[PDB]
Amino acid sequence: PINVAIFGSTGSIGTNALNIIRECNKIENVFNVKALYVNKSVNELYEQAREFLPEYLCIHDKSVYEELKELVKNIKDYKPIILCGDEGMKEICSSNSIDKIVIGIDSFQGLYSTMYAIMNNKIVALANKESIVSAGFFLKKLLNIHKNAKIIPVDSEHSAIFQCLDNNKVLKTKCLQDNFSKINNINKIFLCSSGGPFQNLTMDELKNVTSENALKHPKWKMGKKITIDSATMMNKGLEVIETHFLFDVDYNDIEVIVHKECIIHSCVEFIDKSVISQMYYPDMQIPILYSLTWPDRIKTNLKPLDLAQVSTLTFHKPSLEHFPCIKLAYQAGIKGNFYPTVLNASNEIANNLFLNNKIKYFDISSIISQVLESFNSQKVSENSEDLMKQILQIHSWAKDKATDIYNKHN
Amino acid sequence: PINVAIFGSTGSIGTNALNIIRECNKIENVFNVKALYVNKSVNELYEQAREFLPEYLCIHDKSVYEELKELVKNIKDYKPIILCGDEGMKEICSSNSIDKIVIGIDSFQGLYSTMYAIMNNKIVALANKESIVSAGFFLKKLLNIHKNAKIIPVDSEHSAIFQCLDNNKVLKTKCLQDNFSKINNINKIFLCSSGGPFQNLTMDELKNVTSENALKHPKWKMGKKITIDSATMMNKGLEVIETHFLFDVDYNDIEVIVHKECIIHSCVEFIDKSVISQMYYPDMQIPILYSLTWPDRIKTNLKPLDLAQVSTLTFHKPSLEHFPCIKLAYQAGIKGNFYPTVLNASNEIANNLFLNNKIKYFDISSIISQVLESFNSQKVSENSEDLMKQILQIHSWAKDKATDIYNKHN
Ligand SMILES: Cc1ccc([C@@H](CC(=O)N(C)O)CP(=O)(O)O)cc1
Ligand SMILES: Cc1ccc([C@@H](CC(=O)N(C)O)CP(=O)(O)O)cc1
Ligand SMILES: [Mn+2]
Ligand SMILES: [Mn+2]
Repeated sequence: PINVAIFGSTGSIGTNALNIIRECNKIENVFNVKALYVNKSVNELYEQAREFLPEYLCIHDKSVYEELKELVKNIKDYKPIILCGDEGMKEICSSNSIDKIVIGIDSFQGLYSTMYAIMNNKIVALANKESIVSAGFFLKKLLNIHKNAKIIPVDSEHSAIFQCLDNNKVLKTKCLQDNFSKINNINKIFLCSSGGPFQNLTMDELKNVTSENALKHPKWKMGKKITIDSATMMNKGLEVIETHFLFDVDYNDIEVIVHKECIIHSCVEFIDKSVISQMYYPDMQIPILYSLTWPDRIKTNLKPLDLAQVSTLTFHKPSLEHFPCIKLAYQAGIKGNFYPTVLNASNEIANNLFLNNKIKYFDISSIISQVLESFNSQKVSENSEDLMKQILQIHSWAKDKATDIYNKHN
Repeated sequence: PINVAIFGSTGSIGTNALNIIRECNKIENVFNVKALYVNKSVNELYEQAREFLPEYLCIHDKSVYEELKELVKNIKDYKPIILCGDEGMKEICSSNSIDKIVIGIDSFQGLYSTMYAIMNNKIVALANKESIVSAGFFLKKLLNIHKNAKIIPVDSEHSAIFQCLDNNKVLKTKCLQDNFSKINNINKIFLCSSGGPFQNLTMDELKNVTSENALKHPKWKMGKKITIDSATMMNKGLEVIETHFLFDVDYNDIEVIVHKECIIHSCVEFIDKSVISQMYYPDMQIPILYSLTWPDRIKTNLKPLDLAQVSTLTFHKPSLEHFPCIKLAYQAGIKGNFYPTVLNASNEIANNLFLNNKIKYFDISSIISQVLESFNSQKVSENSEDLMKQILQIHSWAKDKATDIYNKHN
């Protein structure tokens, strides 16, 4: 019986997690939902709570804390531990009654619970790629300290890559650990992408796209922020850096491939040149589930892939000209240092502006490119808490600088 | 270092095996070729011996054994143990200095070599599916007795499927053994086929196709017999049974899929419904190579898969009306008992007649169908030696029944 906590339980990853968990539990009782944690969604949490009845509830924003107790009151034969903020978050990570933590809080704020999940040597099922991109080297140092903690990727491409690996080797290492790719005989990664809605647009058509265009006909069901990143392929860029960090794969050996059917989720090339890939319908339930069952698999009632019906699969290289965010991610990644933290922060800002109709598509890459330009390598703090503050310092600087470039521009 | 013997070393899989070994040793000296064994190619063996300098040489035809000794005298700083016929074979199989045997021989002689390799607890890289199809029962019994013996599949679809498995699990069990499927969480198999050259033909065009038609559009570099089997899709049929036996997958759960680009070489659907696949250019070098390095992988100079250039992959179900051998194979296999030995032996005859323009395309399946129809289940021998005799008796009976049906035609 696997004891599980969900951070960001009402988010797209959270709901998907609870769903596959509920379906797998009907087949055979395998998961116990021990803890749910949301940012500010108290009605939604209350309804998850009545259904899954975990031991811990945790709302972050402490204003609506007393209100949550008000709703959960009205659930009979049930009284869970109710917490707030990072004190709840921490109490939860340290509970011995919990083994795996799904991190479905999905921006730089998710770093804290990831950090605390690792510090308590848990299995961390991680869907927050921003934290690996911003804090990769930090997480790597923290993992070297917490020897029994494990990051299991949930981001679907990285889960794919991870599922293409021989657990006989994986178990000799772990994600975010130097030498991972050598021990797994990995030569190269095909990092597949839906391409987003703008793949077939000309340069001129591209210049004009809006957030409304970007949000139309989602190939996956997801939040607004990553939908914009998919549109610019900043999502893929970030995932290039995430790949580098999770699997210690050089940037020369990560190739982005546009696969519009969303069936092959990514592929691994091994040192003999054999390639192994993972396929399924575009559904987040598989990668979430595998992160909770690894190194095993369990039965689901999910619809089986019908390859004949799907019939065709296609692959092409994205144009860096049309998708310059991809180039910027590689550049920042290759330069290393805190350039990735800057990439991610400036993008939080450019992303949201474009989503809110404040700038144009190419303004997104221009702003980001200028903030990267204006940053100078810093000496990397040896001390772990110094490194944290440094990362926050640079992240907050990068956001402010991006906002400044937008504000000074007509 | 990997200590390998090659049986049938001047043959197709033989020379392929030595080619990938030669290329891999140039990168990093990895394989020690311990024994070469040929039927009666004196000069070729001498030439391979000069290159790989194995400790054992063996030629089957005793008439050339003295000639061979004269030849190898001219290789400097070389004094191998030179043998002949089945005795040399068995002696090689008994050497503690040999870990893996590539079986590159067909017909009984190859089954005999397989048996002796297994009786000696070796790893057997088996590139001859007819023995699994026909003698599946016997091999399975044998592998139960010799617990440390392993069969590793070389047939490329089966290699692919094997490459798609988690060796953490594979190592708890082995191929051709009850429970392999349960232990590896395997739910279903996509068994990919090139489709051969007749996929788009109508029933009426099919009626009149010739062996000359069949031997066009060679997508892999292959011998005549398997090329005809590819055209009829009897190859895939046999391989369906091969899959049943190697991986303990029910026939209901093996789906033949026509994939004309020959990049995805087969796929495994696990019980969560996640699917894992192996891709590469159509080449027989990876599968041979993986059979020799499993559970590891080693570096090659093979041309990397360029997915963007490959660009498109296609999948459709084959029409059973057009390729009836497929149906016969499932029928024979599902019926079990010695029906697959009969299927295989009748096809041997049917295939060769069509190759030589003695019968038409639908006659192949017709002859085979009749032989299956005329065969009566026999109680299966408990005794390993009696079982082998049954298999041979039935195989000889079926060849003769098929010839007889052809003879009495018109
Ligand atoms: C609408 C939309 C479409 C697609 C995405 C992403 C989703 C993702 O990152 N997964 C599933 O792991 C895929 P991509 O960056 O290749 O376009 C997000 C939103
Ligand atoms: C010309 C030709 C083309 C293809 C084959 C076979 C080869 C095979 O079975 N491999 C390589 O494992 C593939 P299929 O039966 O799917 O057509 C044989 C001959
Ligand atoms: Mn992703
Ligand atoms: Mn094959």
